[PDB]
Amino acid sequence: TIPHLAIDPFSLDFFDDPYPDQQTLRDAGPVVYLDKWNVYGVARYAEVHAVLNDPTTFCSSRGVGLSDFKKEKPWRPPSLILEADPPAHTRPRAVLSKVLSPATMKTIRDGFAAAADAKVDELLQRGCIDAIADLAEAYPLSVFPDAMGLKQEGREHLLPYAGLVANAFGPPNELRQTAIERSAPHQAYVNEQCQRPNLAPGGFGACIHAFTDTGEITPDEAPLLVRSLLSAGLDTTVNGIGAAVYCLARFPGELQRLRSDPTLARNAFEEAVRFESPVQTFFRTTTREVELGGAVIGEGEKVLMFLGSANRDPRRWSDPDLYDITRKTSGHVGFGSGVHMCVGQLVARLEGEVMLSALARKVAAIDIDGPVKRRFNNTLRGLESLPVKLTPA
Ligand code: HEM
Ligand SMILES: CC(C)(C)c1ccc(C(=O)O)cc1
Ligand SMILES: [Cl-]
Repeated sequence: TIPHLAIDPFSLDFFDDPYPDQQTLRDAGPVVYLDKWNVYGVARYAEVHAVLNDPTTFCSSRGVGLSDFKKEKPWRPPSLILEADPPAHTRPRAVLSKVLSPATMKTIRDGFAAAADAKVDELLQRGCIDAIADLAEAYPLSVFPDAMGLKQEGREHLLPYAGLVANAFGPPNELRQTAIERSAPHQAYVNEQCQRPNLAPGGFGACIHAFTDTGEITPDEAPLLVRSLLSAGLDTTVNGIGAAVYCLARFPGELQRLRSDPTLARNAFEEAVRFESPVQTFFRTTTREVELGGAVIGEGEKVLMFLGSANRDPRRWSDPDLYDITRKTSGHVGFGSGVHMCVGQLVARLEGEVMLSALARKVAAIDIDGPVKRRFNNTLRGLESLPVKLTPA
């Protein structure tokens, strides 16, 4: 009844161009079986949204990667938030929510905005820059580690550790094996910065440790909640801002619209998150036998959700393959959906908005003037290099 497919969603050819295979996955049926990894797959918006919003059936505590924590050891201690289910997930969630609160965004918005304007000004003095290393990487590296309260030394470990985490979600292919192989120094740095003495006052990390007396989390839970922000707080933002520049570079009509109205900067970033989906895929594990789209899925089965495919499903989106900065983007699953929907999305959207705002006000043109290089990762979509020439406004 369920179609079986040999498509490997974690192969280099798939990363290089996932969109044809994703239509094949969507049109084959609401639920597919991927013989390559012995998992169920859902690529349409409706089923992906349903799975995300049924955490009791499709749990996260047995792992959101291919590996079933009931069968294998996790490569690192489980995240108290990403790899946890209600009720154990609830209170660590509320703490990270209050740490990354609207009140916290108001305190850091000016500094994030000025750093974005200063970076775009610095890049316009060079002209021909690499939009990944000199922009998508440089700007979040200039605001987020300081906002965490991180020390200067060892920041070179932050992006490698994040790429390691995203790769460890994948199957045991060479990407995952090699990442875990080179992991030990990145782990040691990250875990050490999670301790309370190493987090400067006022920052996100010190605020997490300060939330350990309210009855929501204990002091021994604080280091791993800090680890969550050090795992997730940089890499997806880099790929997201890199996606927006990429989109604005390929669609000059939208850049001209964004210049004419800079208030579109926030939705311009949101549409880039839908269009490129920095987080392509995630797993769930069935806790019971369940019926999903006419398919009966037994207990203990891994279910792979194609978030990026769900954000391009024509059953849900009009002209899904077009970058439209005025699109009604509400409902896209680039940040997830339901109880696990990104708790740090206010930080990502703030960085993305103030960056596109700076580009909208200071840049006249963004032209690709060099070979574009893709970054391959088991979970994330993003570029390794984006050579652009920036024309000042
Ligand atoms: C463009 C930027 C980002 C994207 C596309 C993104 C994507 C996602 C997605 C899809 C999820 C859902 C995972 C799931 O359902 O299993 C998630 C959760 C999460 N994100 Fe983000 N994220 C971004 C930025 C951030 C930032 C800036 C932070 C922290 C400062 C962060 C921290 C987290 C955490 C802790 C979770 C787990 C929440 C939970 O399990 O309840 N993310 N993210
Ligand atoms: C941004 C993604 C979804 C990849 C993420 C979220 C949370 C964690 C964690 O460590 O809790 C790690 C990664
Ligand atoms: Cl680790």
